[PDB]
Amino acid sequence: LNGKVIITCAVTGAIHTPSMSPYLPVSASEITDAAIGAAEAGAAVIHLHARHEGDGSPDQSVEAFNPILGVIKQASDAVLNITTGGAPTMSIAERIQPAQHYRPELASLNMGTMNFGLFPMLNRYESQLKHQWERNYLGNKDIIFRNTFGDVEHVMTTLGAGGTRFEFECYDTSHLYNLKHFYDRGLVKGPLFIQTVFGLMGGIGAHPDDVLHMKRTADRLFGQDYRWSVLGAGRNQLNIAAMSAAMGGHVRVGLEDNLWAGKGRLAETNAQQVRAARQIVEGLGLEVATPAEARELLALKGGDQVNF
Amino acid sequence: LNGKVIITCAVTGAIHTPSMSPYLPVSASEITDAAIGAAEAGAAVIHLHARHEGDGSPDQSVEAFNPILGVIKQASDAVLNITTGGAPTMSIAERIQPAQHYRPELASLNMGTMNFGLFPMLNRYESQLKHQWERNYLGNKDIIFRNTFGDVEHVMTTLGAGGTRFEFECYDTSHLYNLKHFYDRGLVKGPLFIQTVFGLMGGIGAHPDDVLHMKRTADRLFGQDYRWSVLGAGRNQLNIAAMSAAMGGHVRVGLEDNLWAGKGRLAETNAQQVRAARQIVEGLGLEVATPAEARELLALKGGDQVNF
Amino acid sequence: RMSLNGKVIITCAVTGAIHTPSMSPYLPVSASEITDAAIGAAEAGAAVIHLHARHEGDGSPDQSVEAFNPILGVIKQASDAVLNITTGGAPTMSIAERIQPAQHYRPELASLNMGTMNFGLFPMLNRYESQLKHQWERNYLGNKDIIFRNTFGDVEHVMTTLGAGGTRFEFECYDTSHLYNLKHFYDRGLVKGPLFIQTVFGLMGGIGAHPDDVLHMKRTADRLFGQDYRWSVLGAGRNQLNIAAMSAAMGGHVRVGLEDNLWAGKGRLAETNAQQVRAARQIVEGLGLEVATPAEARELLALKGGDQVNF
Amino acid sequence: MSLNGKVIITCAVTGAIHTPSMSPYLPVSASEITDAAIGAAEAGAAVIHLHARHEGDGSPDQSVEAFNPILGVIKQASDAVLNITTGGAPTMSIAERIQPAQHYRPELASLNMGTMNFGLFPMLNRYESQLKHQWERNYLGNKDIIFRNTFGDVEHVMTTLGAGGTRFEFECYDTSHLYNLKHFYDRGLVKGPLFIQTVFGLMGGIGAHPDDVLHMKRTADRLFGQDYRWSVLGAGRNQLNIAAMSAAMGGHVRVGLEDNLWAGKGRLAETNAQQVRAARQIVEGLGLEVATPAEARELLALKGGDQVNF
Ligand SMILES: CC(C)(COP(=O)(O)OP(=O)(O)OC[C@H]1O[C@@H](n2cnc3c(N)ncnc32)[C@H](O)[C@@H]1OP(=O)(O)O)[C@@H](O)C(=O)NCCC(=O)NCCS
Ligand SMILES: CC(C)(COP(=O)(O)OP(=O)(O)OC[C@H]1O[C@@H](n2cnc3c(N)ncnc32)[C@H](O)[C@@H]1OP(=O)(O)O)[C@@H](O)C(=O)NCCC(=O)NCCS
Ligand SMILES: [Zn+2]
Ligand SMILES: [Zn+2]
Ligand SMILES: [Zn+2]
Ligand SMILES: [Zn+2]
Repeated sequence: LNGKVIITCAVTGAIHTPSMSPYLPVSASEITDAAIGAAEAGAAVIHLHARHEGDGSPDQSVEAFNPILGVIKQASDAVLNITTGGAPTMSIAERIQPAQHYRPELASLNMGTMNFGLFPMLNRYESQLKHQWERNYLGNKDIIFRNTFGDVEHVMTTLGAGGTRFEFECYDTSHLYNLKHFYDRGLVKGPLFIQTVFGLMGGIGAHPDDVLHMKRTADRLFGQDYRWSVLGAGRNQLNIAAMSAAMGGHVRVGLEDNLWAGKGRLAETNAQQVRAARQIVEGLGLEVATPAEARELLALKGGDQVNF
Repeated sequence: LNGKVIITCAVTGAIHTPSMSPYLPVSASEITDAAIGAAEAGAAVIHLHARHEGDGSPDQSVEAFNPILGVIKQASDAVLNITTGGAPTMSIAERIQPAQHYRPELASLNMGTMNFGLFPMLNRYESQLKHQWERNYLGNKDIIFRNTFGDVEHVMTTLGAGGTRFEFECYDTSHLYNLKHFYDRGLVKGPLFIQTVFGLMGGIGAHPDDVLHMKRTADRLFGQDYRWSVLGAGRNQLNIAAMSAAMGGHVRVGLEDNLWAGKGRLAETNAQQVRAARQIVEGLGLEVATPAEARELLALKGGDQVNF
Repeated sequence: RMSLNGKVIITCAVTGAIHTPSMSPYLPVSASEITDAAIGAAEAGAAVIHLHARHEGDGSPDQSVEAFNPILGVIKQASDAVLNITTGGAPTMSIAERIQPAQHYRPELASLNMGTMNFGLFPMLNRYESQLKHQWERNYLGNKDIIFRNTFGDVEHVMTTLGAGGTRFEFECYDTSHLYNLKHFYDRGLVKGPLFIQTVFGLMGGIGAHPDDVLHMKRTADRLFGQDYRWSVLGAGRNQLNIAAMSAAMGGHVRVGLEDNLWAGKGRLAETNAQQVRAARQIVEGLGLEVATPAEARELLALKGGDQVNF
Repeated sequence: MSLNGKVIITCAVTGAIHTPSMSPYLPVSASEITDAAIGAAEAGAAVIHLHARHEGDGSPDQSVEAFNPILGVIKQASDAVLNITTGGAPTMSIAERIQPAQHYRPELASLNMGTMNFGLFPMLNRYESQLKHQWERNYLGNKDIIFRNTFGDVEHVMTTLGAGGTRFEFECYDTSHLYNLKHFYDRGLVKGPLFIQTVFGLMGGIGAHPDDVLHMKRTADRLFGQDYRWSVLGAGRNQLNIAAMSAAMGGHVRVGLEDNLWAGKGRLAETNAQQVRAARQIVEGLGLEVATPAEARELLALKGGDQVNF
């Protein structure tokens, strides 16, 4: 398993909105097409949100995932990673239900309460927004992404009972320290899949110093008992992916995180970003991990042990 | 102004509770004695909270500061820094009122929403808590210390109109990036008094790498247009103060931040921690800044241009 | 500006002086093997070729002026790549021997090593000692007392002597002190910006190849030189592509070549220098960046031009 | 646990880099050096780092005989650990440099971990006009000083001096010296706990920026883990800033006129003890305590002050 790089592809998310790009997957069949194409391009893990087909807004209901999860599983042995973040305005009670019902191999777990600033995107996109909800959502200066110590404890206990393991989303140093508290108490066992998230307004930035700081903090707190993945938001996506691959870590791409393929060019598919990451990985002389290798690296329960 | 180190003394705060130490100042006269003693020991800035005299709980009313501010000002020319943090469970609308009414030279300004974990303190102190409010407060696993982007913009505009400048409390990298957003928009003007806070549960830790990361980030984001202060929580108080003093920064001590004088000994006065910091500063060949020197370094309006 | 944003210079160091012929049949030795290696690497995308020469009989380092005569003109006739002539030679050599090729040929670019250091080749004994066919290889790799001499007076001498010929330098910095040494000379005005600073990772006697080492060298160069430098990196051995990727992702330039790394991948020796250039180019293009042309490298590095050399 | 919070102060009383014309307070004669050492120990320095000088012209003297009126005198007056240089002056050969530590078998000797340039000529801008001695001008003006410490040299010193029970203070002037030490440590030529001194601010070595300090510390942490004790040396005006960083980070500190001639703004340091007192004030201001010689011997695993050949 040495020299295997796990590519996670986050195909749609809840931060970008449909008016920002006609390539953002919205319908259930657009999301499954995107996931299947990304897995076939080399993504061992697919990170999934759902959306209302009517207006494209985030949909975190249990039923929203039924036409998504089984469809991808019939076509691909990729590891399906179900969000517990949903949209950052949502409550824990709403957010936990899909992963709780579907008992996936992986679920995201956001490790601290934070501001979430989407209003930067309002300068670029205000003129082309076709839905009022996009204007209100992106303009909201009071978004709080809630993940208290009690909330995280509750998600760890509830979802852990179903065999689900977590992608721990850490947006700044404090989230690694928060994770260390739960690790020391034994509420999660290794190996920890720790994803350091760079470049979001409200989180740490995407400077090389930020990347090395999160890596050296994770090394110190968890030593050998974790696997490192990175998420570089927006135009930082491939720079930070290349840093991680070169440093022994794993890589997240996807239109959830970055709508662009180059300067003034939108990415047309999730698979396209997977191919770019795979080109970097193979250029390093490394190899992209298969789903089976990702399951071994992350000690996952298996694609035949889920509730879909 | 070269080689002057500003010592801020935070005399009581809202995180420690009275059952933890008989030396924690509770009454107005205890708080004013503490402030005057700290300033005479060499603290140029006194950072102030108030408490209910009955049960010692945090009191962020305008009236609670009335027997405090004028008494200190009559005895000392120290810069009085009024909290806008209050207790981390409080709303912005409650927290803003003292600084809004009294128009101080300096007020704290917390730069991001974050978890605040006090339940660790339950390990050492649970057996000696005298008040039920202390059990409920310390045991609360769902504390959200709220400071959204809209919140912070509101405090900046409202208090800046009274001539108040801020001590920007930055508990992790994202808070420096948050501050950069407002600085770039012109909502606060330099020199920025940036206090990097280490070792709180919910914030960055107190490792030397954590200190350098915050310093390097502030240097890159703000260049020469800021003044750096550190707060090392608990047992980290003097180590981190010494790092800052040796690196051209400023220092915060006080029983708000650390109840201890050494292993197994409570600090009896705020002044005693000021004296320890002053011993480090003078050992380095530096000098402790006077209040007038702090006002020049921080571009403050003056101790007699306040509403008390 | 626009024409140079996102352009990554690939330097290819085709043979060097550290690896020895017994270590790989693909190490270029003869003048024509070296020119073939340089031309193929340039055609694969290397804008700069970094050059040493070797004795054709035993493959040992040859830093005579004559050794470069069948090399430089041949490559220039076939490629417009910038030719970077070593002033390092082998680390056992004196300044008086090392300076003569660049002094004579007046290249656009010459390496300039920025500090005296131990140079340990004995890490190569474990893998290679038994297969060494030449006694000179055994004596060289086993030498525990190699001093790679680059005193303050030496570096000043080389700066003055080669600078008079219009040659600009690739400043080879093997640890923090070499950046500080360069800052001393920059402050005295003995070299002018933009400084082409190459930070070298993983050599025994130099800094290692840990990611922290890379960031430390980058941060130090940023603080000392601000905007007035161009950053390149070199990772020894299996660190070569990892460190090239870090630099490309951070706004720097990259060096590959069999002078630095004999491998193409896991369990696979590199058959050509071009192969390593293609791997670096795949990383650069995967990032959405582009490989710089020789003309772009000349502009980025403020070089005198391929028509202004003595060959 | 009883050694928790103890900070070793080493005092380097004269060295070989500063020269007599730079300061009348730089110790030169044997009795000036012993007075300086005893005063520094009494101020709280648990280790004294020693060089000797020719009494006639003040130039570095690394002969065995030069230490004869020094080592026994200090030992009679103080139980401080005596650390004998094997660096001498940076122009000297290994064979000259090794002889005092080989003969006297000290508890501690310096061990410089890599070959490097040594730039003294910046000191000419400040001090050129007051230089009395021809040797001072030609030494400080020499742009070609190579402080030689090859891999072969270091191996030879480790083997020879280790046979006398001497343990080393590994002087690391840049990252590569830590990596060089890691090579010998992995080969078993030195055993822990390694006493690793990171030297900041010399021309030819790493600078004295806070980034340099944390970089050297995080490198030593990664390469040696728990099996080392950290000391710092900040050259010149960085002396107390870098000492304070180390004390606040769990390390130990070196002061002395070997490293810094100054006390403050335009004020020469009058004694070594004065710099020990400043370091001690920082240590005690942190709530830590200065280590005694016995505590330094335990922290550094030294053979004892009665196990030396003087
Ligand atoms: C560093 C050095 C000692 C390494 O020599 P080496 O032993 O041949 O090479 P490395 O150990 O670094 O890498 C080869 C190993 O990594 C593997 N490897 C190489 N490239 C790889 C890749 N892209 N992906 C995965 N593995 C790779 C090989 O399979 C081999 O594995 P093995 O050790 O299990 O057999 C030597 O190459 C060197 O000194 N280079 C610098 C020379 C120099 O100084 N040049 C001048 C600079 S100024
Ligand atoms: C580093 C070195 C070049 C400094 O030389 P220096 O000029 O005598 O000393 P510095 O410049 O560092 O400090 C003196 C200057 O800073 C000021 N200064 C020094 N200490 C100060 C202090 N504690 N507070 C305030 N100012 C101070 C002085 O007033 C003077 O200012 P000025 O330049 O405006 O006149 C030289 O002392 C040296 O090399 N020391 C190390 C020697 C050595 O190698 N030892 C063995 C190492 S293994
Ligand atoms: Zn998501
Ligand atoms: Zn407060
Ligand atoms: Zn070369
Ligand atoms: Zn010495």
